[PDB]
Amino acid sequence: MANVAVEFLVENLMQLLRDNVELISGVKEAAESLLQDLNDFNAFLKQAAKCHINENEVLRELVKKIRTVVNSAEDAIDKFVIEAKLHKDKGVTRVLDLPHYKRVKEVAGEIKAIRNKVREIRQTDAIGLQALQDDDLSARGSEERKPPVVEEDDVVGFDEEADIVINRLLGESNHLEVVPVVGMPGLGKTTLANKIYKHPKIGYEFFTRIWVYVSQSYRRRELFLNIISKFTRNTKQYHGMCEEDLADEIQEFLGKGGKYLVVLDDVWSDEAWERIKIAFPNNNKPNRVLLTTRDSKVAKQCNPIPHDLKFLTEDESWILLEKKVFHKDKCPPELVLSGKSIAKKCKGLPLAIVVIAGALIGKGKTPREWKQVDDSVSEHLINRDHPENCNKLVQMSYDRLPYDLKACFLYCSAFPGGFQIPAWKLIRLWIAEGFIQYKGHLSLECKGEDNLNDLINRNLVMVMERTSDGQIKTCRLHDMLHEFCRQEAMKEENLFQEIKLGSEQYFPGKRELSTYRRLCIHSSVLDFFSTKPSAEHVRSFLSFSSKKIEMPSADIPTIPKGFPLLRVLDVESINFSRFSREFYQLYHLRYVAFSSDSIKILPKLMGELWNIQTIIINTQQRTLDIQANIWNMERLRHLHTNSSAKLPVPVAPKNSKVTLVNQSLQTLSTIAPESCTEEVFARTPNLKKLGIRGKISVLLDNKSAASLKNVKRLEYLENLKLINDSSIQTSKLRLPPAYIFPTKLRKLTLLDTWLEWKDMSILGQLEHLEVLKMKENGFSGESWESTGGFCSLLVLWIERTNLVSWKASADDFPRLKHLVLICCDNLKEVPIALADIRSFQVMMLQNSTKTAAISARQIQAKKDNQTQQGTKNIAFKLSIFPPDL
Amino acid sequence: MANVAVEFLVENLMQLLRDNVELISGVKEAAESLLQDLNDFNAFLKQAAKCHINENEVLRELVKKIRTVVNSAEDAIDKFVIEAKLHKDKGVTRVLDLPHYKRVKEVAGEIKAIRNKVREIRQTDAIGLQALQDDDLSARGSEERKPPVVEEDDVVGFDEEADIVINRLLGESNHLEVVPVVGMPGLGKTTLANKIYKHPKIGYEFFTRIWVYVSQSYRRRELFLNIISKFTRNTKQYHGMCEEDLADEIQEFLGKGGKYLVVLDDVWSDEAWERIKIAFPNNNKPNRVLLTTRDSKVAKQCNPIPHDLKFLTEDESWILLEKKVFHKDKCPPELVLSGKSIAKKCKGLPLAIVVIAGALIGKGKTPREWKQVDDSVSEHLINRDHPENCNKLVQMSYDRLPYDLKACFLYCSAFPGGFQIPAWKLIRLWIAEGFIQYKGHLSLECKGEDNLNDLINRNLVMVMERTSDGQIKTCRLHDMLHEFCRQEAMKEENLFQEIKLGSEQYFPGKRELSTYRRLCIHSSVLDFFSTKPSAEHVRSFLSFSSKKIEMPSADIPTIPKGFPLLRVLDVESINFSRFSREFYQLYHLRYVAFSSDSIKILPKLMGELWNIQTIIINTQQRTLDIQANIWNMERLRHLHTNSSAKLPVPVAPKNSKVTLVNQSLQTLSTIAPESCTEEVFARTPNLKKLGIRGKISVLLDNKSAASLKNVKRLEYLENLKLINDSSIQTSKLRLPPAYIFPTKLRKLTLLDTWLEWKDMSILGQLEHLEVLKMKENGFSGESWESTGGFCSLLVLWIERTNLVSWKASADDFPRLKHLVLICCDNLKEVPIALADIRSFQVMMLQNSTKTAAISARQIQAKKDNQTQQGTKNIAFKLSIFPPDL
Ligand SMILES: O=P(O)(O)O[C@H]1[C@H](OP(=O)(O)O)[C@@H](OP(=O)(O)O)[C@H](OP(=O)(O)O)[C@@H](OP(=O)(O)O)[C@H]1OP(=O)(O)O
Ligand SMILES: O=P(O)(O)O[C@H]1[C@H](OP(=O)(O)O)[C@H](OP(=O)(O)O)[C@@H](OP(=O)(O)O)[C@@H](OP(=O)(O)O)[C@H]1OP(=O)(O)O
Ligand SMILES: Nc1ncnc2c1ncn2[C@@H]1O[C@H](COP(=O)(O)OP(=O)(O)O)[C@@H](O)[C@H]1O
Ligand SMILES: Nc1ncnc2c1ncn2[C@@H]1O[C@H](COP(=O)(O)OP(=O)(O)O)[C@@H](O)[C@H]1O
Repeated sequence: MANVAVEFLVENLMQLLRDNVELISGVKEAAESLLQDLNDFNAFLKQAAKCHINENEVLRELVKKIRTVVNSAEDAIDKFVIEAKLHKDKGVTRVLDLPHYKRVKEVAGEIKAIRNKVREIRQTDAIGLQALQDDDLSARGSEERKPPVVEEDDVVGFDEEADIVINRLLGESNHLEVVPVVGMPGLGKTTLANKIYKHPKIGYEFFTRIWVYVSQSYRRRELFLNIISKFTRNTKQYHGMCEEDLADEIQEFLGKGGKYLVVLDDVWSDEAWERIKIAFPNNNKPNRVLLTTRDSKVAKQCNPIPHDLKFLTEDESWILLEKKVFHKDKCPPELVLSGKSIAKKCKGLPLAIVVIAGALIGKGKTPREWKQVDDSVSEHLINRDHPENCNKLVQMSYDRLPYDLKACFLYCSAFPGGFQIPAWKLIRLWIAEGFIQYKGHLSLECKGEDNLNDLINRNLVMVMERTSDGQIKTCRLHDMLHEFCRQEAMKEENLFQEIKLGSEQYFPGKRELSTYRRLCIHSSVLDFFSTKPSAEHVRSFLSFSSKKIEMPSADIPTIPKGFPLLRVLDVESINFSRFSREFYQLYHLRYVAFSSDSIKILPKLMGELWNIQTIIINTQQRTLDIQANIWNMERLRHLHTNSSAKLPVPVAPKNSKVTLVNQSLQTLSTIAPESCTEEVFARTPNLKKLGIRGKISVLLDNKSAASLKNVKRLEYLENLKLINDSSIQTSKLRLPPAYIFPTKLRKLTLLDTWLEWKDMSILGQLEHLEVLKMKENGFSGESWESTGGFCSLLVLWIERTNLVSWKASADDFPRLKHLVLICCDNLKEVPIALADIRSFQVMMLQNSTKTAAISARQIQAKKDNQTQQGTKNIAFKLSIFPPDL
Repeated sequence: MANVAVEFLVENLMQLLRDNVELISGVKEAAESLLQDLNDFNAFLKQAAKCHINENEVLRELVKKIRTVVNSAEDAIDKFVIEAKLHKDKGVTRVLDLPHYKRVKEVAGEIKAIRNKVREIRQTDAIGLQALQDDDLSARGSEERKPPVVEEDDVVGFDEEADIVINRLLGESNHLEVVPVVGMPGLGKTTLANKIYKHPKIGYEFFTRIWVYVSQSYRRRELFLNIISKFTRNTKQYHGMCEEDLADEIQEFLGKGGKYLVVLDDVWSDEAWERIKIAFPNNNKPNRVLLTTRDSKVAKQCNPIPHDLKFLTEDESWILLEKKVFHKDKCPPELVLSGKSIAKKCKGLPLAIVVIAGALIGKGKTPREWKQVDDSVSEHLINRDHPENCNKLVQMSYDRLPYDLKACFLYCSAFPGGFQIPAWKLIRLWIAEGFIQYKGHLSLECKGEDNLNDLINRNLVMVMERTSDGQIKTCRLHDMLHEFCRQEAMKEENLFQEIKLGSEQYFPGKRELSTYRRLCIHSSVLDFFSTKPSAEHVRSFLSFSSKKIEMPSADIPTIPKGFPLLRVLDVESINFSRFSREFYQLYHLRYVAFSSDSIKILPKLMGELWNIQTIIINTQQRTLDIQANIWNMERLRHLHTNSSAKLPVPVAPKNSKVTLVNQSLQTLSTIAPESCTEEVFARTPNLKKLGIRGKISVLLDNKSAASLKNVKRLEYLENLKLINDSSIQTSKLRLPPAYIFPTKLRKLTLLDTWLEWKDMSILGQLEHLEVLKMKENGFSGESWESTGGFCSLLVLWIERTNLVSWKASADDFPRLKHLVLICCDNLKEVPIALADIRSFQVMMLQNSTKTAAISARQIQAKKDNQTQQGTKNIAFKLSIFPPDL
């Protein structure tokens, strides 16, 4: 949406005027005129949005070029910014900088010419929104949206198919056979396969089960390395060996554990099936492979009897439609006729039903809205076979999105098709792109989380993973939606442009690269960098892939020189040996995601960049000394990393009344314990997620800075993580008193701490703690005797525990909702008083005593006894990794 | 041919028995058996070759499988060799190393099985040996072949096309037009193009001429950088510059220099011409482009008036065939009819005639052979349009070719098609693969050179550049011959397999890679080495790329582990930052060519590989401190490098009477002057080409080490090179007396020497020195006055000198034949006395004073009159750089 570009430019310009007079001292007047012009123009574009846009070209034509002048203004302004910073770099003390001052005055001439263009647009019409103001549509206030829990998990109308498939199971023993699930895109084949994968009979029958995603772009070795990843924790040996050895190892592993089931998802071509088939052992067992394909021919090749997936019936369609649109609540009678007509117009395609349900929830719940929806659906679903029917339906749903949401939804298409998107990264990207601007009380990250939740509610986005707490973790757009938004962003809005090379094609030339605004590459990135391409007007660079790629020491400086006006640099997949000096002249940089293996120091020159918000660094080093003055990059909102970052010692300038208090800071992922000192904590009042990695005993020790005591200061802290790297137990560690911890702390993690279970009472005292995950022998002992305290705790996560005996009362864990038991060989059995608690529903048993599993059956049995009685306690489901237990 | 494999196995086994008994001590008996049976198999194969194996099916089978046992015996014996050396590495001092001695003895059980399998078959060979020997053919001795000096430079019946083309040019001035050239493959279009590109009228009209090859698989940036390299020295900067901006610079450079002609060679597809035409400015000047293509459609697109090439007429065919077959000599009358009939049967295709001439040369000069050839060609040329007729003709020529030479043509195909093969590299490959076996007294390299000259004489291999002295420098296979050689070597004899991948295709799997003998990769290789491949029966790896590809720091150890039985490792085009341990365990290594940029120290462990002949290192460093005890690698025959290497100080073992005197050694290309010491020269008695790089002063200084004196010891030296890197003229340098230089010295080169033109008398005193090349101010001064001495000098080459006055008499340069005056911008004129030298044939004057060029034309006119005066004077040719002179 044009408003997004105009607003971003406006915000940048006001920030530039406020923060730095010198940068804009030269052209302050034209800049301010541009700022006022942009404000009024944004008002104009809003008025235009009020009237039908997709219908009238003339309103669109008036809109057209407002952006181009804005884009030119944005460009010219950025060019000026970099030029003036380069002037500073020269450090010329001359009053009249005879060299390059004329050039910067000519840049000021470009700025003035852009001012004249915007003035010309205002001249063509004093506003141009007279006709627009004449007609106003869709007048209404803004209401709230609700965070979604897992809803309508049950699949409407596909249970019979689940039973049919589960009947194909054990059709013939001692054999490997493939079951082809054939259906049109979005018909629910993947959902049906997922259902079959979670079915209790399937889980009980086959000891080992695997989920495998065979995209259209699968990569055999990557596919095999994943399958090997599940079975064995350490994969160092298998990395170095050939794909055929990988297949042989997979075959051995599958043969080890009795019988097995594997689901190959979205097998596009028969050849891929053939190539992948070699991994699975034909070990004379009743093993089965579930295959989800959209092509009939490939399904027939896999097996002459393909299980055709059937359409939903009208009753099923209406049930699904009302469930989706109204969630738990049922449909009001007055809307039932309209909803039934809409569902009957879906012909039984679940995706159509879900998309129209999203459209309905977006529009409202009035009879007129439903009548309009029914009319539009009838209009846009005359035909049946054409896949463009779903595109038209998606268009219908999309047009009703809020403008800011539309920009995020499109910016989702940019991530590779079929690639699961980290939610946190996606949020931080939007904040960098300026899509999301501070509104109301919610902080930007919170607003972005709300945006993603709304999109999930609309059914636009799918959730692939959910954290323990239930929050979304990884999102992937559906393929049809991904294609629709890809086309939209690439053509209609030119939000981003993607270079994907066919074999015969070649990289677009410099002239074409000049037009693109944002760049996303998923083909070979290295071949692109070999071309030495140059674009002055690419501000966003994105490359997402599974395989990590090195940067040849000759191609390193390609990026900063190729693009000098970068904001978003997402090169996480690209491994960098070092950084050229040209990187330290990307002043318009907001986001930096890069991976390195040798980088040990973050250099000082990184400090000079000022607009950066996020920083993500993957390095194999066990230490990452940060020498850049983070205390000066005021906009800094995150410093992510996985090493033991050692923050620089804060030092207030001897002759400054500026306090280096970065009020914007939110995260410090894995800073080193030595840095957990009073000053750094004092400098980050609003910190909201801390984590440490290194010698935790330094925190706990008195001699060092009493770091765990200093942690009391972060009044707002809500996520703590202690990681102990020392593989040597030099002594025992005793936590501090419960009052030292930040009051709001809601999520805590302990890894390799080896704490004494007598301290668990300390964590019990915490009032708000809601997610306690201790892993890698976080707490070491043999007898745990819970002493209550965890009033608010909702989930408990134990892994690699050497605990022999645990004793609990129903009062000890009142709110607990889910329990995870991993590598708990020592523990004999799980206290029954935990079975008493109603909240506790789901628990996972892995690598634990079979007696513990029988007592877990007893726990589920008490919950099932409540079920049989009808007494109301939250329903209970059991997961045990080894079925034998 | 099978004899080649058997002979190589026999030689390697004999060498293993002689040198190292411990490696063979385990299976000495099976080794000696194998040796005997292999000798008998070699004799049997020779006898079968005497007969026509193809004629009889029984024979085909009898020859078949003798090779398989030999290949099987090689694999087992090599595996034992490496395993036993690994045992030595273990250093298990136990009398019975029962653990893992039974593994190496498992390999030994394979060995013994093989020995028994050979004794079988030897028995099967015993039967029928008499039946084979009952028949024989082609009973004749071997005669001498002679060196291939340039001949038949003129092109038969093609001056009509040349004049037509030169007429087509200059049609429309102030405009840029491209003239198509069309015709079937091998029709001579490139020959005509090169003829035109050298015609004096062309060399007079257009100042700027450029010749460019456009393969089937060209790469635009590569050729643009090369085109720029013509006008300016360096290309490394533009390596950081985009293809389109490269094109802009090319256009500027080319437009600055008056008019221009450019020849694009072998254009295949329209898209390529479209993409490439950009660099040429249509700057409103009379400029032309000459493109050669085999397709009519591309030619028509480039211009509606393509120039069809004409077939050679029967008289033209006969004259060409006679010139090729009989060289300068005329045809004997008795063979005239057969020759005319054969030429008539070639239908005027120059390539067919050329290959037929090669075949006739191979057969001999008897009427029976000519009648047989006439019959055969009549047989194989009933059709005209079928391209396979030329394939049949080359097969006919090939059949008569000695198997040593036959092993080439097929190994020649390994180099990427269209690649310019460095002759020296090709010969050292030959030697390393073992295709050239000791037969007589000529040094191996000499035998290779004669093989290559014979290949050229039969016309199978076309030469591209000759060194100054005329010895070949760079050759290639013709396209038709290349496809014929590639198909044949891959299918019939399985000499090697190319891995190059097509679209929607995959790298062959480990099963396929188990049946390969040699790997040639000419396309993406980093992709191949990211597959983590594996093969045990691959002995050779060839990668003749275009760009220098780095090796990712994580993907380095793929080659040593992918192939542990390597001999030839030609990875010159792959930049390695370091070497893995698994590389040092490679023991079957003869040839090792590789590049680098940061490698400063050759590792010590690299000196353990006992079996290496060649070594090539294109390290960018200025210094390459060698620490491998080259003195210990008894088969070392070359140590090529480009930086200034520092050979380890020799130390005769304290307790061994074994002298570390290498007598195979031939070259120490670029050792450091510090390492031109007495001992380093005692240890290389048969050294035959030495070069130095560094501060030449330390040599010419007698206080440090009388090093240019020590050069006196190398009684056989025949190529010296003194390269000075010190850019600071600290002092003047004085050559030692002429009696110090080795007597046979036939080539000398001096760069940055800054010697006083007075010393030139010393170089005059040398009696055999035949080619003197002084580049980048070899001698410093302004007045040179010849005093004689250069009795045998044949080529004089001066580049980048400040010589002003040159004075000489005709008696100072009696034998001179070639004179090159490059970048002599201060010289005034050249002594006209040179006009009197009979041998003086060719002189080239580049970028020099116009007065010198006037004197050059005076010399040219004088020699014209001399030849006109009835004297049997050889033809003279004058090359002057700028057309105005
Ligand atoms: O053909 P090359 O193998 O490349 O070597 C010859 C020359 O030695 P010779 O004249 O005795 O053959 C130099 O020796 P090397 O460097 O190969 O050891 C070489 O020097 P540079 O490659 O460093 O330049 C030179 O190179 P170039 O062809 O570029 O002049 C080249 O000269 P010629 O081929 O004319 O003899
Ligand atoms: O398994 P991981 O991918 O490594 O993620 C877990 C954790 O997952 P859960 O929230 O589901 O327990 C969080 O991952 P995200 O959802 O943020 O992607 C995050 O920890 P927080 O919840 O505290 O943010 C992360 O971070 P870290 O590696 O710093 O602990 C932590 O990793 P671990 O599994 O290694 O603990
Ligand atoms: N019976 C069903 N109930 C709910 N959603 C369904 C059903 N069948 C298909 N779907 C669709 O599947 C989505 C989630 O599964 P998904 O992986 O997208 O499968 P598919 O795209 O094959 O339908 C739902 O949001 C909905 O759009
Ligand atoms: N009169 C001639 N005209 C053309 N080619 C000739 C002639 N005499 C000999 N030849 C040889 O025949 C071949 C002509 O085809 P060639 O130039 O190899 O193929 P292409 O033109 O496709 O590159 C060359 O080897 C050339 O030297």
